[PDB]
Amino acid sequence: MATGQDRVVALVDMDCFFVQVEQRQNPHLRNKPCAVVQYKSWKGGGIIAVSYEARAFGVTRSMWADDAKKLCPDLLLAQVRESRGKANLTKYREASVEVMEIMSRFAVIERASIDEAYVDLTSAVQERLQKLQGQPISADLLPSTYIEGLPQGPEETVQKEGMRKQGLFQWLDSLQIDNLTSPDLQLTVGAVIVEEMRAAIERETGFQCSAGISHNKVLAKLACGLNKPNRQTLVSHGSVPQLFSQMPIRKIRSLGGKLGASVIEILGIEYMGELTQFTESQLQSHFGEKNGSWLYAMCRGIEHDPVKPRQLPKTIGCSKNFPGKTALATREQVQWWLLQLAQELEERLTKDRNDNDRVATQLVVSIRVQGDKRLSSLRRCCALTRYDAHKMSHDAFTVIKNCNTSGIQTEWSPPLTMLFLCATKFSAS
DNA sequence: GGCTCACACT
DNA sequence: AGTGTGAG
Ligand SMILES: Nc1ccn([C@H]2C[C@H](O)[C@@H](COP(=O)(O)NP(=O)(O)OP(=O)(O)O)O2)c(=O)n1
Ligand SMILES: [Mg+2]
Ligand SMILES: [Mg+2]
Repeated sequence: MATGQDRVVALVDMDCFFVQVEQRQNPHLRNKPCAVVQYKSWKGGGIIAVSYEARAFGVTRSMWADDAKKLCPDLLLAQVRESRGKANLTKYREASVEVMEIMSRFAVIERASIDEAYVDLTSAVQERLQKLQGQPISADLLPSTYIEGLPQGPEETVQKEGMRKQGLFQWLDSLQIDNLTSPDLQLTVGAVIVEEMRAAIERETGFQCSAGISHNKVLAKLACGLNKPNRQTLVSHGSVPQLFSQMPIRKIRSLGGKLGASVIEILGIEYMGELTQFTESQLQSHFGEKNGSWLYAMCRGIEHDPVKPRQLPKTIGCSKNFPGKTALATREQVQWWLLQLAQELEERLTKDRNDNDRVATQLVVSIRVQGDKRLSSLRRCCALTRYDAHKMSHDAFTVIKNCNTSGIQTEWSPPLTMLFLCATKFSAS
């Protein structure tokens, strides 16, 4: 029986990342309840990131700033840059690149989002094990590490840091240093490397982050969120049974949506651990061959999804919603906004070509019409042969112009509630 | 609520 | 090629 203990995988995720970017730039924001917002004019702006100090007051990502102020009167705000009537996330993408570049020094990474990346530490661990061969691992090498499930059995325990240490001590005391093979030893050395990586990030960028270390991406991601912020968590294969016994299905990556809901509804269960009851065939019959096999393995802590060697996004896109009364109702209006989106896209693509030695070859245009529940009413694509904003916007209109319901042709019906331009199908240059 | 991304399915 | 789900 395979135990899925073949790899050491880590997930590193920045703490309150957009807030940290603004806090680094503006020292007045440091160590205070603050949030990052976009489009200040409406209800003070929509919050997209929240500092831990602000989270203590109950401020969340969903909220309008005016509403967040009601919970947290002293809340400080930082505004996302606005360009061409649109939120521009350039500052945060550049900050992301800073972090990713540092991580790449230690190992090959998969960029999972703007503020997180998976790391395959398997090779690095082998090397490190040989280098310090026969040498026991000190607790001092793991100053911010939690061992999930520990401490166990028999006032220091009254304080969080006291508990962390006791668990770490119990873990280390148990490790067999000899035996380079031991998965637990491999995860431990993995955590040592992650400590160093996290230290390099903070020293060179000033940003703090949390991390998870386990044998696969799903567990690594789950581990990461266990002790945020500014801490890392090691989830061993052995900790899985107890961990999953009370773990809501929706917590597992990819189960947070309809699929997760269907697992709960069809099987009549609540926790990830209860999945172990069912045969692989049973799971496949309900949720399909691929999903069924994945679930059967996952509830036992086993997953084989590889850490893909990809540091750069596959697509570059910008979009804007025009909700309610703001929906675009004229041909001229639609064309003007297409131009704004195309202009920002051109800037980003030009930088991309210079920085990354690649060119996009396909242009995708997506729109939403008023009254449509679907996020995208229509998607169409055309060739992208020139990095020219006017051509791109002109081409995008050509592709969608037939969508217009109205006879006048100076007026657009139904009104458009969303425009989206995306460059794809990159090739080396 | 808003701006982005990746990927499975057909 | 075009649609839908999931996420951060
Ligand atoms: N729905 C979302 C989720 C995240 N983001 C952005 C803002 C976040 O700061 C950044 C990182 O996402 P996130 O890791 O899930 N949360 P954040 O980093 O702010 O706080 P942590 O919980 O990770 O400490 O992406 C967004 O713009 N819209
Ligand atoms: Mg984060
Ligand atoms: Mg994140």
